[PDB]
Amino acid sequence: SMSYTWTGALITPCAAEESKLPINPLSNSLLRHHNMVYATTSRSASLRQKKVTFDRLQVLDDHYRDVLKEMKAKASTVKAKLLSIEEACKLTPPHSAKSKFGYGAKDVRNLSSRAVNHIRSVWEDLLEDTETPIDTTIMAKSEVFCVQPRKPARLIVFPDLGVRVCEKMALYDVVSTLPQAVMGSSYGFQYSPKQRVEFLVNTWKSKKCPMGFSYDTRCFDSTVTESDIRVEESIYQCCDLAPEARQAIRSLTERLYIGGPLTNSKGQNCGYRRCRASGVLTTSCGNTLTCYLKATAACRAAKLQDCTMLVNGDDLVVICESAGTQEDAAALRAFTEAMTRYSAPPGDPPQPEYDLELITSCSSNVSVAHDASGKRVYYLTRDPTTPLARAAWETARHTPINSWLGNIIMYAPTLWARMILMTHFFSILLAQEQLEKALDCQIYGACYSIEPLDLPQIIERLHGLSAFTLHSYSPGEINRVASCLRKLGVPPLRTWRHRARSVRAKLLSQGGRAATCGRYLFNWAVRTKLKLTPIPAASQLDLSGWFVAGYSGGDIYHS
Ligand SMILES: Cc1ccc(S(=O)(=O)Nc2cc(Oc3ccccc3)ccc2C(=O)O)cc1
Repeated sequence: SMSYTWTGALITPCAAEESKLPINPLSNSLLRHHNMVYATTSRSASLRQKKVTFDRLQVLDDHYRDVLKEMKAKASTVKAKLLSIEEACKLTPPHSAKSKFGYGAKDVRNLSSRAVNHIRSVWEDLLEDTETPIDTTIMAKSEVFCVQPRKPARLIVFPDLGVRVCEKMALYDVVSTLPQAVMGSSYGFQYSPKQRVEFLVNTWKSKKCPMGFSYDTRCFDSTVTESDIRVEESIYQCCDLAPEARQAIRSLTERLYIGGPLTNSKGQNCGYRRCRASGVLTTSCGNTLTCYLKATAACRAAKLQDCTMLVNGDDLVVICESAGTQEDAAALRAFTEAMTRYSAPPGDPPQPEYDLELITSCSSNVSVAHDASGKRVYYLTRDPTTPLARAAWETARHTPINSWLGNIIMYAPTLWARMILMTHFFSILLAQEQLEKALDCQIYGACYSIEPLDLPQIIERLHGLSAFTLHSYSPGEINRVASCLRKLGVPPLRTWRHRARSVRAKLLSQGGRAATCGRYLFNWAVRTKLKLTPIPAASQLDLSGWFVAGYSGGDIYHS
């Protein structure tokens, strides 16, 4: 059926939308071509709607059913707990959209009488009503990019805060444990960026003659069918669940996940949805399962040999045994046809890759540099354009989420993050005197509050001490960065080194943790290096919960 139906009423903004980069003094030292940086607005909502609206086509076969059964089996071992209203409330971010029933985030987190009473009635209701389509709000997402040689805004659909908390109660544990129990080493969110690289590299080497590819499904969420969503629930239903939760899952499936009415910021009727909503708890888990499910079966239909999957929401990368160039290309083409029948048509057609570094999955790619010792070391990098366009924007305006702090944690090893992000942001903090101030940032969707002064410990635990000494990056990685800095108008190496060296001295003089950030973060800047020994604090970090599951659009905060 139609992924969407439109009444005519427009997708409205809930306040003035900023589309241009504010000519600012701190933004300019970072990037000069400020006219190349823009933020999507509801003004392009009509373009997106036209792209994500279509009639889906789905034909299921034996391979599909076979993989589903296999998945159902591993799911069968799972035992979901069910969170109490309190637990689910602690998971609610402080900046989470308030409810239309008289309360907001704060209240929820504070367990106020009015917050809990309503949330309880919404749950009681989920247990009693198994049919009434739950109302959702559709808004145009505001994201930052760099004009290309512009993207329409993304459309987000989320339910009320009351409903969001009940989802946590009945499905948090499910979406946190089932993917791994079901997909194994294929579930990409269980890995830290260093662990993701390792998995890719080890998998690449386990092949006599490796052949890999990334698969980009054209607007994946709209391709998800009502059938896919019930198949997804049937996987959840294999779990040992409390009666209240099993019913809650049954009700949420029919009343929210499979579809529902759409309302704009103005309380107007926008239309209907019959595909995946981006703003619910099961979106990441559901997408990962569905992509994995169809892909695994697509591989068997196409005769691809010994496939290894790595799934992250709707992002997928496969690595298998080559059967030669012709054969690989035909096999790949047969794969896309199987996927197209399973209702997951490609956006960018897929191309076979015989070199690990040229494979972009999760917007990233594996690459290689060298540690002080001269030894090779693989790390995860990515074109810096978007992270840089966003660093500029987050430097000019106050934003709930600091993508830059995220990008620095996830890409600490990369040449661009060490030379640009760390230098630009550490110098700024010093000036405003806020090196202590904790900042929120997201990792695989989950919200986290992080103290800038802890970056060193964080980086060593996640990437190893090498992230402080990598040098001699690849000629491929160097070009990409260079040609990007030119595009955006970012100062050259010399300028950043000079800036870094000053940021460093200023830090070292302060001593304490600041002295530590200086010593390790900017050791690449000075000639007279400093033996970088293991940071004590790092052996006392619990970064476990950081890499367990995906939560994008799931309204998750990890206090
Ligand atoms: C974090 C970082 C680490 C080492 C260095 S370096 O000055 O020791 N060497 C390099 C300096 C570069 O300068 C740039 C050239 C073009 C675009 C951006 C940077 C590029 C690559 C390397 C290297 O080690 O291979 C600079 C920044």
